[PDB]
Amino acid sequence: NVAHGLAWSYYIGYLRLILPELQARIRTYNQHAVSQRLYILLPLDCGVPDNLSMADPNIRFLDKLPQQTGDRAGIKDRVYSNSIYELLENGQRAGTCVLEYATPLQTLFAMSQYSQAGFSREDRLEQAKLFCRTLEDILADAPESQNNCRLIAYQEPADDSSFSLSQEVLRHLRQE
Amino acid sequence: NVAHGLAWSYYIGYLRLILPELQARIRTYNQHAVSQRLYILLPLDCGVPDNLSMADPNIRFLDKLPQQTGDRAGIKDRVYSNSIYELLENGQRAGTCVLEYATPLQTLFAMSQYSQAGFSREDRLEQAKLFCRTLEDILADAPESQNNCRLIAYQEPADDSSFSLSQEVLRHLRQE
Ligand SMILES: Nc1ncnc2c1ncn2[C@@H]1CO[C@@H]2COP(=O)(O)O[C@H]3[C@@H](F)[C@H](n4cnc5c(N)ncnc54)O[C@@H]3COP(=O)(O)O[C@@H]12
Repeated sequence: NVAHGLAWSYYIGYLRLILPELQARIRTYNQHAVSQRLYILLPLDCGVPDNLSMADPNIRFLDKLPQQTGDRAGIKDRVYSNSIYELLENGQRAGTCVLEYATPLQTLFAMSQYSQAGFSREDRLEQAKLFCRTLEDILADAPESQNNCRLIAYQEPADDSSFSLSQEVLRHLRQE
Repeated sequence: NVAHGLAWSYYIGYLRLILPELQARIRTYNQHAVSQRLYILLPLDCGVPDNLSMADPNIRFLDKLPQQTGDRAGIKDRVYSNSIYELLENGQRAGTCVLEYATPLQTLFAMSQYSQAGFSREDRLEQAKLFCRTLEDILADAPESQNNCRLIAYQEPADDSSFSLSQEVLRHLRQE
């Protein structure tokens, strides 16, 4: 259950800090049509690209929100930055949102390939699921998240078939 | 053993990324007398101040290294920033170094106060120790760390006595 600690790390060290300030940052970008939620991609195979635009071409980087800074554990002005993306469908802009992967999923992946970490390659999916499950239970009950955060969890068919990440996101964008 | 996953998170998500670039950033500050190692504070009571200068007055913030940026998990130009500190002894500058706490120690602290986290307040010290131990074993064997990183682990007397954080750091600064 290494996923449990990472989910709490993700909430304590990131989400509870940035989400309360997030609407304010989005408002500052819109004035001076981005959606009001942070959308978090949670691929359960724990493949996390660093370049989101390479994962789907229909996902197109737009801009950065205004940075958030804070003094953190001895680091003056530690920077929390977030990227705005446009989602294309048949060459049309179907939506705009703050979009990112959940980074700790890379930690699950890396631990699985490092011998000293003692993490089996086979357990990625299970830990990924536990991570998503733990994170969900945290955010459900979390004050910091009020209708400002959306988890997108998905398992790719993995060469069984075609998959659209942009359609996956657009679904949640539309369900609201 | 939640500490185990955090130590690997700390290495995978931070240290292995920033340490290879660290000498280059310090060289860029010195030209254009900061020590060549990143010094990581590891208080075992898991108290981590956000303002290091408030933990000891003899620790005095100086400046920031040049930022490091990279595309990370869908975030364009995620910023890794580090602070330079001066260490005073009897009103003299005794040293200058890149200094910070290890943030995950705050996650151990926060988990311990959150009911849903299932982490006893009593286990902080043990998890802190396991974190330091795991991190040590990782960095010992880690390519990314070649004489660029130093762990400072300490247990305060906790009202038994006087403690000097700045002297604690100066000791390691001098042992080299
Ligand atoms: N620049 C930094 N300076 C000082 N410390 C740093 C810095 N970067 C990471 N660290 C910590 C040291 O390694 C630990 C694990 O790193 P992680 O990326 O794998 O998971 C993180 C990550 F997912 C997420 N997160 C936190 N901040 C951001 C962010 N700005 N942008 C997007 N995501 C973020 O929250 C998690 C935990 O956050 P931390 O508690 O701070 O511990 C970190």
